Amino acid sequence: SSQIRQNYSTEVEAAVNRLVNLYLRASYTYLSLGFYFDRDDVALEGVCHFFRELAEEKREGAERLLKMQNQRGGRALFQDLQKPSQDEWGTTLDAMKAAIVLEKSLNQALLDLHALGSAQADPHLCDFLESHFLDEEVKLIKKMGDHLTNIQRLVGSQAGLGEYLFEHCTL
Amino acid sequence: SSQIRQNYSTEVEAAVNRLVNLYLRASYTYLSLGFYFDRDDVALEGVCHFFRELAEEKREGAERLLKMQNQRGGRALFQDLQKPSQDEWGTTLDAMKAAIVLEKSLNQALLDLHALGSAQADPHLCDFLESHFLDEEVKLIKKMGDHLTNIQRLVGSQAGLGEYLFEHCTL
Amino acid sequence: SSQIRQNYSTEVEAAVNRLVNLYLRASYTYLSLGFYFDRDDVALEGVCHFFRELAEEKREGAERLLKMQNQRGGRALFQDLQKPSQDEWGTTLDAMKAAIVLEKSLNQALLDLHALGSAQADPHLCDFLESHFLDEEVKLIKKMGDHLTNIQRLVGSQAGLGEYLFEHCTL
Amino acid sequence: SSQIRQNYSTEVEAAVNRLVNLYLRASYTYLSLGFYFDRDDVALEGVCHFFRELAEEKREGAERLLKMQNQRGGRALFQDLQKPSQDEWGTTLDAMKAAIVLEKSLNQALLDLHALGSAQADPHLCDFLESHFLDEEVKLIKKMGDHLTNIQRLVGSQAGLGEYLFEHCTL
Repeated sequence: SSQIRQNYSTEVEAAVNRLVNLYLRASYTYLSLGFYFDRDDVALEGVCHFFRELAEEKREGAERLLKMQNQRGGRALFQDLQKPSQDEWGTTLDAMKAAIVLEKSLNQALLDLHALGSAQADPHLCDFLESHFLDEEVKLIKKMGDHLTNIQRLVGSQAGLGEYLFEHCTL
Repeated sequence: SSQIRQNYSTEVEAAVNRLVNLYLRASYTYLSLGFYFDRDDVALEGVCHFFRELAEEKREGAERLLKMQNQRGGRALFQDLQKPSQDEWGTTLDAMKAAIVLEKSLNQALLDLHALGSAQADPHLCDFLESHFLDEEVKLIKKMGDHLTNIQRLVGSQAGLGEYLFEHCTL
Repeated sequence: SSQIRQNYSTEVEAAVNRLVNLYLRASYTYLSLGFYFDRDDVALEGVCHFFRELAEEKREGAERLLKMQNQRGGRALFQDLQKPSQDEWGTTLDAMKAAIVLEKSLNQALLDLHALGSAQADPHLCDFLESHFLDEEVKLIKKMGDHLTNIQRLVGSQAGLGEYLFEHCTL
Repeated sequence: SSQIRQNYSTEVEAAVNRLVNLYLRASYTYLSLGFYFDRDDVALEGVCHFFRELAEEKREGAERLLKMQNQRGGRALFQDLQKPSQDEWGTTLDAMKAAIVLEKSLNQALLDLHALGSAQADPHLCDFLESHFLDEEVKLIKKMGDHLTNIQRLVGSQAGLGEYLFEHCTL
């Protein structure tokens, strides 16, 4: 029961529970990515740190959604967390491509829930996503795109390596 | 006259004036609640403080709306402030039930004005309410619901009292 | 591949991966317990905090095991995380009984892996568990047993309540 | 003579003296590695520092074992220290491969002495090795494996170099 629920549709409540699952699955995927890069035969500790930090950010996003579900009077429901899609993640370029696909999927789930909230005339839900999630995703996807371009630059060629070093070491 | 008004409907202007009245009436109701709990034959000073703080928060909400009305070029109009609905407020449980009814009514008035602003394509009004009022109301109603559950727990039974004390004194 | 693996059996490697699953499932169970107690119709915020802290401790235990798996040259493998066994957790007493069952199961899994490590003459694994997990579990189970006794004391009777308050408020 | 010896086998005493020899031989090997990298025709001062630090760590391990031998009432006996196996150590990759072989040999000698101590029911010896040597060796061998992977990455190819620089300079 709840004595607080007001203007909070059953459709939003259930979509919030699905989005918590998506963010906890993404956290799990980033935990697997992180520990893969800590393998002695892979040994890229900054790439491990990058993904382990993202694991923490996705768990915190799930926790914020769960706090909001209770603030609105909905009821958290948990489902199983699917294991990540790979057991080994390839090169840094493979891993960063998998990470941008994952973030694009989270961003589309946020936009779909925003559209539901707008259809349901739920401005608290719409502002919650705008304030705490939509720009976080735009900023992260921009960073990951910049990283993809620099990984390819570096692995690709002499001119690319040189251009990267000039930026990093002179400018 | 105004030389600043732009995209601000007469419908929103008048609804903002009505909402100022509602928030100043709510402030008045909480002033009455506060002083009732300060009576020597009632004597629950933390309950008096809880409501007197809410009186101040509702007056500040009215003042923010009035500042916004002038920022947009509308004209504040004041109406009489109806006296509160009761002269004596019963138990803490009665008073907290009356407070959650009052907040639900303020929250629905905010949602109604947001819907008007959206219909009028007034995004400054819609963001103003989202930023300064809708989450304040969700947070307060969640707190008041938590309080209702704990008041009933405590007044209700042995097991309830014990469970409350374990949470408060051990955890 | 690994060029570091030494004295680390495939049996231990696989049992470490199963134990990571058990600790991440326990973290998930405590996340569900935590948010249940944050419901407005339950509203025991110290009980929510108690379980949310335990969610964090169990995730950190899984992360320590995963770091160890890579330190030894084994390979992390993740499986799906089963959803928790309940969607609603009852009273504080129900929840604390479920938590002690969960910890007893983690403790027996630690003792089983210690016995495997001893059988495999793997003293690094055995000391790792002794140093970082076995006394943490004994201490937590002792605390949870103390809590069960005090919850029952408090919910049970006049004499019990009084005895608890004397300890908390005079001594 | 000793008036303190208790539960300390002649087999452990003699194996501790052999292990002191092994650790002082390893210190000697790392002193030779260090000064080879300080040659003007080799000139890799960070590699010289890496090995000179390991020379100091292995001498300190021998000193800890000798303190323990006297704490237990055994008698230190020293043997000649064989010169290191090479006079010149090749590339950084050659040297790091020689260092991981050396550490694996020290780790197996520790595991063999732990097994002797366990067979002799000498828990003080077994805990001494667990506490002060077995995890130090696991951690060092993990670091050396990470280093081998990064040396090969860097010397091997364009893509490898680029991937290393992205990790070091962007992440």
